[PDB]
Amino acid sequence: LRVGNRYRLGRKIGSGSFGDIYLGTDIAAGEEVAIKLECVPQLHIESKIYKMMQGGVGIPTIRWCGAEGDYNVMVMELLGPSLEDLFNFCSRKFSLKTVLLLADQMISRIEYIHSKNFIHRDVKPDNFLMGLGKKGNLVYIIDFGLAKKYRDARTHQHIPYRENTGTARYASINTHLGIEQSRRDDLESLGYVLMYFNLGSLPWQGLQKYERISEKKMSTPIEVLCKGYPSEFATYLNFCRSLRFDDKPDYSYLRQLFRNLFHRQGFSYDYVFDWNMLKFGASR
Repeated sequence: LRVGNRYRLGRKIGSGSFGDIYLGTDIAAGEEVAIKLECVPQLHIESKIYKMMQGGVGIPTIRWCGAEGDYNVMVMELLGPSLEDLFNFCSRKFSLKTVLLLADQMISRIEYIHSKNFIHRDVKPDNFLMGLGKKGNLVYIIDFGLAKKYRDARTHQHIPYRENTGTARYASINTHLGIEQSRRDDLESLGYVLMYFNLGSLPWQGLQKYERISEKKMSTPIEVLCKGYPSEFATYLNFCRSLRFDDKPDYSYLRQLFRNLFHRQGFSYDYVFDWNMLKFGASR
């Protein structure tokens, strides 16, 4: 069984936003790949977005795009485990060093996507994957199925402020209020992801239910949310919430917050994340 006469098809391994994902092998390489399938529609648009993103650091490479049988098909390099997977392996606790190391790269990925005229609109641990081999310390961003253009390609004219979607847990407050998303919202979602990494859980977890999530988010002060953690996180979230709809975020400032924190703590920029330090042994 071959997709596009080159990629042998395998077991189902996941889902994206709206298609199924299967393991595969480029037998002509020989490389392991991920293959997204879609019943004959959104895959082709996402694939155009992926192609626009090619070349950037931490953007997965598209090996092949096309259609076969009853399916639209996209073939991508298969990467490593998501940040959520790794979070679970590390007992749902990341050290501060690991969080800051992740923050640096994640802010960079979001900035690149913005530099290419798009907003991701679904920033969450499952859409960040680690690389393989010599790129094992590289954070990749995936899934452009909900992505949307925020400014005109030629003029750079920002879209107009408007009314009216991804995962509720990490959604920006503007999103809960039915506001059209922009750059600030990707960055805010990132803030929630980082605090999630610090805490093990967010205070609006385990409470229609989107209304309860929205009101819990709105009723939770940032200084309560970030109690017991370096002030940099509260500063980050406040900055993101303070951005105007069409403002260009100061990505460098946000990265420098976390970097200066990183150095004042004495951590070294090697790439030892917590998951490079797990102990193994016999069945316990």
